Amino acid sequence: VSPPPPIADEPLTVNTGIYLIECYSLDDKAETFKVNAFLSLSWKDRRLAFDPVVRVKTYEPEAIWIPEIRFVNVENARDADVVDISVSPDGTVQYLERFSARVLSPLDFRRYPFDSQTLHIYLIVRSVDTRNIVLAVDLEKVGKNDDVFLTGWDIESFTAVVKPANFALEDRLESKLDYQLRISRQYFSYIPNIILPMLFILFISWTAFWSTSYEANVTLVVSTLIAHIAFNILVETNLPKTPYMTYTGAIIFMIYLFYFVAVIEVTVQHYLKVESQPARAASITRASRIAFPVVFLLANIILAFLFF
Amino acid sequence: VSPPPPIADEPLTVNTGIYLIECYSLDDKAETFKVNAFLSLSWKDRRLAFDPVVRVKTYEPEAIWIPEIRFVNVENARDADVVDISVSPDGTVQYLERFSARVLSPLDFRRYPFDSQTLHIYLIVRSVDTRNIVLAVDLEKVGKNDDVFLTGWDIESFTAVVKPANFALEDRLESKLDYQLRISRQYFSYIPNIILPMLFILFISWTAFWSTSYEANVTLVVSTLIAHIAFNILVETNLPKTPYMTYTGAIIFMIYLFYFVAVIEVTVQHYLKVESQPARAASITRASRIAFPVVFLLANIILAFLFF
Amino acid sequence: VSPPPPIADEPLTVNTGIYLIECYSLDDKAETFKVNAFLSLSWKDRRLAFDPVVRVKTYEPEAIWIPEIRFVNVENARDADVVDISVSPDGTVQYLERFSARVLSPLDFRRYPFDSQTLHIYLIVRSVDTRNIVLAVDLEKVGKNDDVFLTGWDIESFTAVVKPANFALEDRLESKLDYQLRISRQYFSYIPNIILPMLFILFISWTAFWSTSYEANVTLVVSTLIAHIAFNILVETNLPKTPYMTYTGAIIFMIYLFYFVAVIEVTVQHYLKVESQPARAASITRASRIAFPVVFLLANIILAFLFF
Amino acid sequence: VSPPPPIADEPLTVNTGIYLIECYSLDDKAETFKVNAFLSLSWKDRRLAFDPVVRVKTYEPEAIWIPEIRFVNVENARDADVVDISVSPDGTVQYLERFSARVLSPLDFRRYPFDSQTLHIYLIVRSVDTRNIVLAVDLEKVGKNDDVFLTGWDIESFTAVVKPANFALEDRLESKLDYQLRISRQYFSYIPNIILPMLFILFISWTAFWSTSYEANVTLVVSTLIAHIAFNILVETNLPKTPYMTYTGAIIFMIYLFYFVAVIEVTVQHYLKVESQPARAASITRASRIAFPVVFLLANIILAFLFF
Amino acid sequence: VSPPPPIADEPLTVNTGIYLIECYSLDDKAETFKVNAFLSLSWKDRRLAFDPVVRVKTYEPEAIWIPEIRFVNVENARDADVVDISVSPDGTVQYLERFSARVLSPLDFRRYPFDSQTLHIYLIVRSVDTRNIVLAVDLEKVGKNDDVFLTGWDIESFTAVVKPANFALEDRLESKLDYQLRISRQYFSYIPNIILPMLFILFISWTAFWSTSYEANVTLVVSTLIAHIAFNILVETNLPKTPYMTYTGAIIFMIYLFYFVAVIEVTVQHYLKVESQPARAASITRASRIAFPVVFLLANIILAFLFF
Repeated sequence: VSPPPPIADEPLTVNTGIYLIECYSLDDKAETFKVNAFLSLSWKDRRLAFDPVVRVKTYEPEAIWIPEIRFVNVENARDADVVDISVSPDGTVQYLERFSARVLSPLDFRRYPFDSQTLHIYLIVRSVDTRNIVLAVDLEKVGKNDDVFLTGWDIESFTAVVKPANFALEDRLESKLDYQLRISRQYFSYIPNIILPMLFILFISWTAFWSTSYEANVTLVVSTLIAHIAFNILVETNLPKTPYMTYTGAIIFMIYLFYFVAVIEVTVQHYLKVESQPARAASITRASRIAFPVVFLLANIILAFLFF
Repeated sequence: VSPPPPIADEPLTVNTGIYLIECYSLDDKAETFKVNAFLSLSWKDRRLAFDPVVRVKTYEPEAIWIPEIRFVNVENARDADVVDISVSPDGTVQYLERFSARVLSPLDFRRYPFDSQTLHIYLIVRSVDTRNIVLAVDLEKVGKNDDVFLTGWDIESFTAVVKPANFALEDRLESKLDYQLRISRQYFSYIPNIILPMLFILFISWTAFWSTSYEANVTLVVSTLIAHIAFNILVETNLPKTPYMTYTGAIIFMIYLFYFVAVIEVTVQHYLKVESQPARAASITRASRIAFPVVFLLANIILAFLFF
Repeated sequence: VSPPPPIADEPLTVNTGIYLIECYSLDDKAETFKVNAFLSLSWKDRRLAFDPVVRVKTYEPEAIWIPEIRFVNVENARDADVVDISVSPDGTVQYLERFSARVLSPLDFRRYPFDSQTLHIYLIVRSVDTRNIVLAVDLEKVGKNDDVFLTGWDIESFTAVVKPANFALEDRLESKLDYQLRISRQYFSYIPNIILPMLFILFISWTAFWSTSYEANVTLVVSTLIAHIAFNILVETNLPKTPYMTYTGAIIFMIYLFYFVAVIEVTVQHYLKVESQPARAASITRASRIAFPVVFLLANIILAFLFF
Repeated sequence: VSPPPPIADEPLTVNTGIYLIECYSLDDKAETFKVNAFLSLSWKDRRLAFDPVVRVKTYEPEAIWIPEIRFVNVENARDADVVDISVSPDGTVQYLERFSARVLSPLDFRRYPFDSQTLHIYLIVRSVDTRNIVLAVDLEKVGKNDDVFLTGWDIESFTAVVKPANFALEDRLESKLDYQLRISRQYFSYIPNIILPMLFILFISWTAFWSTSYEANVTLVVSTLIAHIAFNILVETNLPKTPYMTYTGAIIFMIYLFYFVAVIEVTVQHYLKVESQPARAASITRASRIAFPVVFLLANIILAFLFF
Repeated sequence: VSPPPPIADEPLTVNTGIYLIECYSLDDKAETFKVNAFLSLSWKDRRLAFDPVVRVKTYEPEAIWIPEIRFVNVENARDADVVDISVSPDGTVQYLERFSARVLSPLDFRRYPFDSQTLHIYLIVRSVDTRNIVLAVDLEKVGKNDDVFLTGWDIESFTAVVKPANFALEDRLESKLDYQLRISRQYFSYIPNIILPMLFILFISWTAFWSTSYEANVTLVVSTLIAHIAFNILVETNLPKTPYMTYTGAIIFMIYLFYFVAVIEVTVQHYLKVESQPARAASITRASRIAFPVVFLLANIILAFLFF
């Protein structure tokens, strides 16, 4: 079946939209999120006018020519299924189908608990006799209401824009259509799960500055280092790979450095106290009591400024 | 093959049911549970009357028109197989098939050991010449007897109701059918596996309030913190992702906070006892002995009230 | 192709069997074990008699009607392939095929190291003109010789019985065929891997009853608790989910309780010894030396009686 | 298409071979290794003689009859693709295809770092008019050159032999063909990764025999037990399931037993030294210094003899 | 459809290229990386000349003969889809398709944080009437712009060369085409995540050379060994299998050896200090203070020289 003949006044501007249904899978490490949503198309063509002698008409999927719409960014062609084709008697085709696919949106965990991500879908079509203006979207058919699913994100925006980019070959003048879904993580879940316990263990380490027993100080600091490594093991099963950097990955390095400095300070204090310099050891101890929380706050503020 | 012609008195009300067979897979993190069950349809159509010149008749799956029934919430179209079609001589079609699919029911682990979940299946059909009343269910063909499988849930209810909701496009007046399976976790397995050992380790930590040795107190409290983090590592392999909150996830935070407060109290007691205030240190120690279990019980009751 | 016409004396009793080849995959958590075995069918039909003017005849899989045999309990229809069809000149069809599928047998880890499981396969067929007696098995074509594979089980029995159970719809009088494979775990591998080291760590904890140093006692008991949690982490990667209970899962809880009681006893002994009651502390210590192994043996015997 | 007619002098002896390309996947726990290799067949048939009026001829895969060659041991039928069919003018067919499949070779980790395994492939064919002698292999077309891939094995032998074994039904006289690939692990990688650090931690434990401090001895031995359990956790992610036994799995049990005996010795020494028997305690301590390395060497030699 | 007839002057030299789109999956342990890219072909053939009585022409994928191009190194045949065929009126075919497949490039983690890898793609074609010169590449259609994806690599080179290698059978004179993509890891992410914390824990261990307390020294060194094993557990989830060797895997062994030597030195110092040799113990202690960092630097330089 060939596309309907044009009037040559303008290329066939097919209206398209995608109503999200279930963006269920979020493979952060694989940078692939899997969705099973619905896509709706509406375009003008010659059909049953029924002005003389209705309500709605429905043909078969293999009868009417449907424009070939494909996603640039998928592991494989979308697992789709034609749901409802409406040949409106005023004259148009309304083709609604249900597709499921992996979308291949590269997440960016530069600021992991407080990240704002943008899922991307790129639409392309082929040209047979004339170009296509598929990017014309009514912005009314798109949108998922909500569900409290394993996706703990809050949806901010669903902008859809025409972004003509350079193709792999660029043989034709085809322009892809951009669906950008900007979402924000609900970070409250992570404050008592990844952030607060780490600070608690760090403060347990710091409680070694109010003690004079070198052996108890060593127990506190090194057992706290072990506890922090174990808690990092616990946390990193939740975190993605992140082979570049992270805000919460630099706080962990800061905490490692602070354990190192705490060990150094405890050793220095004990060396001074054994070398018969109790006054200097006490001065260093009190300075550490004041300084370690202060330096930690300063480092956290500096890291927040660097990342945010 | 076209649907049988109607009398125009009422739309074709096809009776449907699903008899659960094996809801074997429960991917909590993926929020997908996989089932391989049977679906039965019964509807009126013209066929062999056999009033003159039986028992049962059976046609081929590709011969009789079967209504297109699809699931709203699946990763892919159900992997089905026609099992038995019965063209009853009194006149009807009884189409029983075996399908297997992922159902995409978002679990809700707000109260993980004591959760009551509701698995959801949505049914939709297409319209060719007249609407359909598929939601008419006899409620007799549905139901799985039981099996002591890896599913440790106790089935409470299997309500099936007609829930006309807004579709993605809502071009037609199609109404989906709701299958809701309300089940409850058997929580007894978790009391001696996730709950009691954590309390045992916490009480081991608290046994540091009956001691005067600061170094032994530090050993108890910090080694117990390490043990609690290791036990949390052990537990979280069983738990799902839960990127929002949890009842058992807030008890863990409470236990972390209690370890922090225990360390603070031990340090305060040692500081007072070294600063030549044994009376105040002993008073704080006895108050802690009384208070820590009491505050833990109060916090647990408050959390239970907040979550239940 | 239609089934061969009957004599109406008796329904077509097709003989069936399955010769196991490789039951390679055992997904205990998923409760699915994957096998790639052979199935053989033998039944009477009209064919080349060759009494006048052999040895064997072979037709094409798409030529002869083969009864539709399906498995009740599979994720998807078996990935089969026709291997050899023998139209014996005396008159019969011998259809041997190689199928691979997941079998969906729910394991039961109530007694994990010493469990005896029963893998189940259910066979069903469709009826076109007359019923079928597929359950008639010669019990001679079934059976795998052996292999020392990743399956560490010892095969006990391969009983095959006719078990007419209620179907999902029960429209026809079809009766399924039961293949039950009863196997037993070789538990010797687990005694030096899951059982003996746990007892060794527990006894290391108990060696704190032969000491008077409270701080060394705390080190022994709490570091042993940490070691036991780490060993439980090591073990549970081997174990399945078991969301209900386990014999080896209740021994772990008993060991947790014994660590708790050991900490309590050590704290009581130190409190008495500090409160100037060395005689009572020594009496409690000696009683603990005698009692802890005795109570552990009694608890283990009680648990064995409860589970076995 | 039917097989070419025979001369009845001998059955059609088709020459076969498989040239390994990428045996990339080695799922030790699943006992399945996945390979994507090439298979070549050569057999005599009537074709273009071209003695009057060449170089080579090529037909279509669906035109020439190719013998049905299947693998006994695969999860599913090989994912193959016809690559090159050469109808040599002297008269023969040379059919080379690229197949990828899981091979289902049960590994045997009785001696894990020093194991020598034998990957197995079984070939079977069907008979239509005459038997087949497929087992006739030239042994020249087989073989992979090499690659330094994730397979850290050194290939020893590629023996291919005719092994007529009892089939599942044995209706015909078909004989399978055996491809056995004997390979050996490069064990050097494991000496500094699984073996040497464990010995280092054990010796750290033994350094408690040169000390008189019971509390420091307890710290050494029990913290070393914790370290050994953590290192076992680290190692076992690399190791397969091994539900039967292992050489490196019995060394771990020996090390657990040695930690138990070390704790027992330390407790005995402290009990004697507290009970006012310093001479006996020192004698036991020196005997332990001499004996523990000696007994460990003896146990390792005994285990090596038992396993090798 | 047959390939277009040749002029016999030269074999059909089809120009080919692949424009990378998403090399998203990098299964280091499996040694398979999955890409969904575009491939473009351009070749001369007889078609619409349109010199008398254009712009572009497009046929159907099943109409024009397209050369059979296959990848030597894939798990399965590429999941491709024809995108755009351009029959240029000057006379040529430009066939652009989108394929997704696993590429089977064996990574080489001899120097894990600082590795430079070379992903390999091998192209082969079949011969029907004449040979092919597919290796003729314009080097202009290839190339991915960039994306900050889960791939943390920096692309260095995209060399494409003709590498005629020995085939599995080498029946024809076919020559494969080599696509080599040389990339380099961005190692900065790993310095504060795998390298610096390990050094921090090692230095914490070394702080035991500035102390005289044997029990505190044991606490430092053995608790630091536990911390290092836990951190190795944390790191190895990121690392691949590496069953041969590694630069970062030999630093870990060096650190294990240094913990062993630190324990030995502490034990020697305590033995000398107890055996009434404080001068020798102090001399060994100071020599260790100087030597351990020096020997560690020397060992690291030696390892870097050996690996780089």
